[PDB]
Amino acid sequence: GSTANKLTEAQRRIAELEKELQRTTQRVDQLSDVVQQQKDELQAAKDRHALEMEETRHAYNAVIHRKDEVQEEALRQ
Amino acid sequence: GSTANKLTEAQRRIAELEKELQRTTQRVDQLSDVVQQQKDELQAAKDRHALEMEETRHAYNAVIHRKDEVQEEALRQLLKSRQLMVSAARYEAVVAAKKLHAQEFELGAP
Repeated sequence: GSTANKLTEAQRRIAELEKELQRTTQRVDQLSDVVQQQKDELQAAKDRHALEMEETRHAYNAVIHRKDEVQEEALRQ
Repeated sequence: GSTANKLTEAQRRIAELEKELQRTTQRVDQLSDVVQQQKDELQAAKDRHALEMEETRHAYNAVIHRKDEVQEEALRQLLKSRQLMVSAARYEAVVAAKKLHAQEFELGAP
């Protein structure tokens, strides 16, 4: 085949490869976005659990303190 | 000439693109693997958090309940002890007031 014909075919293949590289690169960035969203969600869940655990511990400690005080006042009286 | 040179240039550009596509398609796969692992991780974490929260609440609650039980029984025993001291003092006061009044009355007999 002629050199010119080969060039036309090479130019077609370039255009085809560019399209496919664009498509695949677009998917990389979409997946990178999912990865970060998942990381944010995992931290958010950990933060929510820690907050619930801490609210519950403060409540327990307050109740123990309160019941000690009441008992103390009962025994002083 | 020019035609041949442009073909050589195009062949190089094809080789560059093919290698970039290979790398990009590998990155997609690496990211796809991360996405699935993070899904599994998220669920595992939610399950651990829920179990930990439930066990923690039950432990606090069992300790609070035992504290109420032990404290209330401490008062109940103290209050029973007081009721006994008082029922005995009250009986000892009738007994002594009766004895005193009988002695005073009797001393006055002929």
